[PDB]
Amino acid sequence: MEENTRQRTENYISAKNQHPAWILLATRRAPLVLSCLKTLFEKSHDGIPLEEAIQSLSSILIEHVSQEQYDINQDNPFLQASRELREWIKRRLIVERDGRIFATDALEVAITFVESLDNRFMTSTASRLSTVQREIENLETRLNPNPANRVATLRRRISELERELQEAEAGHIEVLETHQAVEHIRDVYNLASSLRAD
Amino acid sequence: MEENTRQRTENYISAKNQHPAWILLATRRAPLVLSCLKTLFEKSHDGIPLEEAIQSLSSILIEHVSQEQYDINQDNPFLQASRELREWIKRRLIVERDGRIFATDALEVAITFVESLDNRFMTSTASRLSTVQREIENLETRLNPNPANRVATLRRRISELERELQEAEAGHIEVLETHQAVEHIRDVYNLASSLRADFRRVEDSWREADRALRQSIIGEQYHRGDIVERLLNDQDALLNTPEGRVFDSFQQQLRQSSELKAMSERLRVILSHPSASDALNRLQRHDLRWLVKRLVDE
DNA sequence: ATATATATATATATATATATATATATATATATATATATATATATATATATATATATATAT
DNA sequence: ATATATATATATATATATATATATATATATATATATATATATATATATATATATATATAT
Repeated sequence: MEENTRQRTENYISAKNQHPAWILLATRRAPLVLSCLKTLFEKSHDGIPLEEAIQSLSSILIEHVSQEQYDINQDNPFLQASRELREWIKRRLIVERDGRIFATDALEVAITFVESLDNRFMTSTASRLSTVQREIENLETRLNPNPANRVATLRRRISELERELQEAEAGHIEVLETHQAVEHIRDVYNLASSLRAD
Repeated sequence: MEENTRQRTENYISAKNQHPAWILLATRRAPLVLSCLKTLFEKSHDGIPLEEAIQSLSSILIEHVSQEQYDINQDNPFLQASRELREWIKRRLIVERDGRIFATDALEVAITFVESLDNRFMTSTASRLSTVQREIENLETRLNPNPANRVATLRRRISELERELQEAEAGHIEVLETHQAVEHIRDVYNLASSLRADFRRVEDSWREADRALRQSIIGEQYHRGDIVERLLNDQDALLNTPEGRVFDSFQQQLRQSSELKAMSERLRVILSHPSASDALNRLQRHDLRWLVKRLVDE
């Protein structure tokens, strides 16, 4: 839609003022908050019982008391956790239901951002340009409904598989080096761990 | 490495100060800048000739004088473009080479951020689960080198495909509903349109493994081994494995043109399907249409 | 063919005018922290009502 | 020939009153970033004149 060229600036001016992720990234405290939350949910994402969350957050805050650059104090770590773990809830980064906290989407996106700043896994890899190849093949063979084309493509595919089986039975095994196994494992992780994002 | 638990806060404190994206998002004018920049490159990612870029950005600035709350200049939008397109170069959002600007990775990530706030494409879907199912099937069959297991897997797979062929020769063929076609089209877009995301960081890695070489050739004011050891070897003197060795094997996939032609033709056919135009808007149906060409010519 | 005239272009000097880069000051706006005030929650002692359990008294 | 309906005593549940700590809300002061504006110099482009080298023509 051509009117997007004008609507887009309004959309962004609204987002930069409202969405929890962007507001969080804009503050002067974003790095500490993001590190704390990532550390909290990093080890096991199933929802976190509130008392265990308080324990973990209080333990983590102790390892940052030396950061006087943000006035981190020492009086009572547990009370400080009790305060800010709800300061975040009122900011809609985390939401507590059924006694457990969770990370709303407005934090899923933000953590997807900072962690992808420097050392994100490669997407421009041989594995991805094989996966899209095969997926394109499958989608094409599934959309066009002509049965003759379906039977022809199934015949060619099964004949190719027969060739592969004939060569495999002959002992012509071929396997990935480490150089390629690393890449394929990284790819299949970068696909699998995306299912949970929604 | 569990010392990451402490290293991480230092990493983030440094990143929030330096990395161009995270500096951009925190300014009081990020929305305007991102809306302009996206629009510039929205229609072509091959880079923009500088004069055409000036023209387009100057027209867009006029299109957004509705935000003249920031005193957007009404006198000479071409001069204002000359100023903004250079401010964005000294801030490392864009870089001009060979007379054409480009978007560095530090802007690729930032644009990936805002345009995923509101209405990002769905990931948790039927198609994604099917694709990871099959990929997990394929990767496992390729690691354990036992040939008996391989031949057994090929036999079971070919017998399973025999069922499908037998049922296809008959009239029990079935195809995707409208919504499932929409979903698979969206998924195969969300995979393919990510291949392009790393070129402008491979180049950054190479332009960083070179400085870390001439900063040692000049620090070795007394030594020769670290030069002859490289030059006598015909191997790439600027070799940078951590990204160079991945990207290179991807070239040994692109230059197998026989498969690329099949990919291009299949993409030609899919986009003609009735359901395509409902799953993807106009711009998406342009980018996804030109994939092979704009990959080879990048 | 080699060297000599006669155009043509090229290169440098000088000057005018415009735009950019740099540095700094100051203003303004914005975000964050602290100070103050008031309401809410938990704990303790005492009194009051209700329920539970036990003891004798009963037309079943 | 058996429990049933009652009073007695015990135990617990519920409400009142007060002390104490903590949370929420409001308002003020401070620091940070941005924007503009000022001031200066540099850099770039253009106009005119001069001097050099090159290119082409006629005679030798």
